[PDB]
Amino acid sequence: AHAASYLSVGYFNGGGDVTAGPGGDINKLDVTQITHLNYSFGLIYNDEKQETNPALKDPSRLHQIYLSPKVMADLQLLPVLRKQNPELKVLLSVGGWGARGFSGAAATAESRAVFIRSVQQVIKQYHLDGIDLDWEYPVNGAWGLVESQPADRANFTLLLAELHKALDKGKLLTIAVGANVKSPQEWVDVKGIAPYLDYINLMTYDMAYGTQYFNSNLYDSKQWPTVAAADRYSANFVVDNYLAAGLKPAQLNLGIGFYGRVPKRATEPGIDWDKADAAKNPVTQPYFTARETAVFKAMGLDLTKDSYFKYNDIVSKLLNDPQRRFTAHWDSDAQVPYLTMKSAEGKPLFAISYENPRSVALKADYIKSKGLGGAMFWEYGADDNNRLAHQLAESLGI
Ligand SMILES: CC(=O)N[C@@H]1[C@@H](O)[C@H](O)[C@@H](CO)O[C@H]1O
Repeated sequence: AHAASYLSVGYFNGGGDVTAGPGGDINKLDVTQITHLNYSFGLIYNDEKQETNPALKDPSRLHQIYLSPKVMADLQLLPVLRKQNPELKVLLSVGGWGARGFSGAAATAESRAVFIRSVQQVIKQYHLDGIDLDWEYPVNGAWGLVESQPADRANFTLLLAELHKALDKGKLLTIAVGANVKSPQEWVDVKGIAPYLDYINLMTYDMAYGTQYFNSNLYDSKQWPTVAAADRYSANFVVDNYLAAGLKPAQLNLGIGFYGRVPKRATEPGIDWDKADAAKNPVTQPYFTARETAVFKAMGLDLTKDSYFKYNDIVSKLLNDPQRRFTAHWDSDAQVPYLTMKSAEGKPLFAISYENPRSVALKADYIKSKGLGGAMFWEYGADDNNRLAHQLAESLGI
């Protein structure tokens, strides 16, 4: 008798991000194409000894949220964005890759209460519709990138319960969660936290690591297979792993990457840790030479440091490379595009996978058939004239 109604939740890197670099121009976003904007990022004042941002080390503000000058300035624009789209909801996302402070903020009644008061204060001062927590990651700490402890799982749940209690009726509380199968298994009590959250944003991307070629494939590739089992990921695999853990699909948004990654397999040996003497018997080897790495370096991507390539830069620099060095392809099983570059020997070398309008629309179709609540994407500043967001809006009937 009636139609479904899907979210499209766009993260926007306004303040700067560890992996994605300096913040974008908020004025370039077409906010009519999204249901929700997660302005990223608020950071957390913290006492982690390895924190290298001196502002966050201010002990008088421990456990509070820090908003940089750009963040403050960008948030002053919300009245203009809301006139542009009076349906739009705007949240602040706190955290992000490499962001410290969650483990300590979560750790005691007193720390949780300071954090929650700071969340309430920020919501009221900037008139936000809610808060998104992007803790990467409870328990695991992204393998030591931020502080962590096993009490993180239970503490997160408590933080979220207390936060849900404190938040005005009508305000949104959401989180982003990782792709890794240990996230729902071990790091985050997804069933326990489900009742406190309006929706959950699945980071179904950043898969182009270890022995895997694709960054955000929907299903596994067969033409370009991942070799080590522990690296074998797809957006669908991740979704299924969260579903097995007891979440209802309508509470989930499928995260979509408006970017690509050069897989680490191109430049670093791929280790299968289930093998005998794993570090000396890599199961994949690097297929880029100085010739391929120099091309990326010349484009401002230093592959010894980062593999991140914005969609708009994929378009302008790779697809539209004047020297025609990159050839576009479609992986039929993974349901995403990828590029190859020609080796000196004449062989296609897998350079990068990403998302284009076709693949975004296929992920939308998957959202509709799997019965997910919507899409989320990282991140709006990387779109090309708002085309991928527009696609999503069209495909989801936003
Ligand atoms: C190096 C680091 O701090 N973080 C992780 C890595 O350890 C992880 O195993 C991989 C997923 O396969 O994702 C990176 O973004």
